[PDB]
Parts: sequence; structure tokens; C-alpha cells
Amino acid sequence: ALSLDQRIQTLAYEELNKAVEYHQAKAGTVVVLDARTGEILALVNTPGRNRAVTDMIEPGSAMKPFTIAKALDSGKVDATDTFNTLPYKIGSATVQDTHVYPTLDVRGIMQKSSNVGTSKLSAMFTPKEMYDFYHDLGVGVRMHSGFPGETAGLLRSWRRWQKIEQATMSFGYGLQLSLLQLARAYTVLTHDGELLPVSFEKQAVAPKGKRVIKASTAKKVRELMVSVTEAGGTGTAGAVDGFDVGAKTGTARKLVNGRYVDYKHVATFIGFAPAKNPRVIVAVTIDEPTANGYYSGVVTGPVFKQVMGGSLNILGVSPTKPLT
Repeated sequence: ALSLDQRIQTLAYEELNKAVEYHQAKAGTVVVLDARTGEILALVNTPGRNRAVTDMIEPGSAMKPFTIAKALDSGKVDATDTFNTLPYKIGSATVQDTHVYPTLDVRGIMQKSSNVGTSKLSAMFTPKEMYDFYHDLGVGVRMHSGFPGETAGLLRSWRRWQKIEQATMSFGYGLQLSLLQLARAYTVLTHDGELLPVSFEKQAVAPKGKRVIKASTAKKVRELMVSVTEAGGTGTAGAVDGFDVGAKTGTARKLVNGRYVDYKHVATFIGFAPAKNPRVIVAVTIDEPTANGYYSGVVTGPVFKQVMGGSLNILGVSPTKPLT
């Protein structure tokens, strides 16, 4: 049997189509994973190929939690450490944030999705250390999910990097992966530090995880990511009533379209809930929205919110707090 839940699949389908129509977008995808098994509970695309597995993107902000995780896991920094987050130069290139803050602590770097903060955390590590981390999350590696046309994505050898490349990678540009690979990497956060395999078949035996970070680190990162969906965070559009939700949102970039070169902005939202004890990961992309908003959060947040909320309802998970 398939691992897909027809009620979640149906919900995902309706919410994706509603968003694609409303924002007059070119394409879209939703993935829902079981947060502790890696089983696919839903996977839907707009008509055509299976973009979730075939198409790679530069993920943007959705990649940021991983640099934070690596930093915390090393013991080198703590969530309360403060960084200078003013824009700065690497040769002629500038690293800067959407909204400028002079300083942020690591919690703030997550909450505000700071490119500068994330890049400075990454810069505590060597190119080899960061490459090895990204490789261990599955970037540039085949999932062997059983789908045909599955992309490995793109992770350039660190032996060829520039300083600017290590920086841009920390905030999700300069490496590429599919939405399914991204959802899979989030199992490191939800399955207490262990990367799970992805499958669309009903599991017969418990999957073996591969440890990437400590369980304690994964728990801390989940706590920090709740700040993104709360007041002051960049991801409040994906907040789910009655639950704490860890998430990221950002504009991703699509540089390849099937077998052809392309250049498109892609709105993205990805997260998990309930944050303390996650049951599901929901990932959404919408390619080239042209109406009623271009900001990532307004485009994909409402679909994430409905799919996450509905999935928890369908799986029988009780709200952890009273509804508003």
C-alpha cells in the first residue's frame, strides 16, 4: 500500500489550486511528510511532471535553520549569543538583510531570518565543515525514493568555493535541492537529529535514521523556529490556531525548468507542528506569483496554514492551546 493519506492529499490539492489561481502563478507543489518516519502523506503538483521530486531550487530562507543547527551543535555558540548584523562586504559583494538590525542574538537571527546573522554563524566553520554538513542533510545526494526523474540537486565541491559562496549557501543560494529533499532534510529537526529516508510506501519496519546533530540541538532549533510564526517573526502568515509551529518562509529561485535553463522567483513555506512533538512536515512552493502579493509569506503561508491545520485535525492531534 501507499503511505499517502487520501484526505490529506485532497486537502493539499484543493488548497494548492486555490492559491495558484488566486495569485495567478505558473506552478506549485505541496509535500506532507510524516515527521518521525519519512513516509509521504501527501504530494501534489500542478498539472505536468512531479516537480516536487524532479525540480531543484535555490531554497532561500528555508535553509537557514540548518546553519543555526550546525552552530549550536558544535558548542561554539549558544542561542543567547549576540552578533553584529549590519550589512558587510565580501570583496565587491554585499551581504544584507531585508530589514536591518544592528545586532541580533541567535534567536533573533532565526526570528528575523537574518542573512547577515546566518552567514556569520556559517563563517565560524570551514568550507569543508559546511559542505560535509550540507552533504549529510542530503543536499546533492540521491534519496532513492522510488520516483523516476528524482533530482540530486546541486552542491558544488568546497574545494572550489569562494568566501561569498559559503555565505550565500548559509541563506539558501548557491546550492539547489528539490522540495522533497528539503522536506526530508527537515526530518533532522523533527526526528531528534536523525535524517530519515523518504518513501511513498507504507512502512513495514522502522526506518533507520542517520544522526546529523544531537537530539538536544534539534529540540532547541525547534523551539527557536516557533519564533518565526509568532508576532515579530517573518512567518506569522503560517501560524496555525491551537498549535505552536516551527517554520521558515522566503523567496527561492528556480534556475532550471525540466531540461531547460530558467529564472523564476518561487514563494516557499515549510514547517512542522506541533513544534515540541512534531507529527508532520508541510512544504509548499508556488512558482512566479503575479497577483495579490509577491511576498513569500502572503502567497504560501495560507496554504501551509490550511494544510498543516487540516492534517493535524485528520491525524487526530489535539490542539496544545486554546484557539483564537
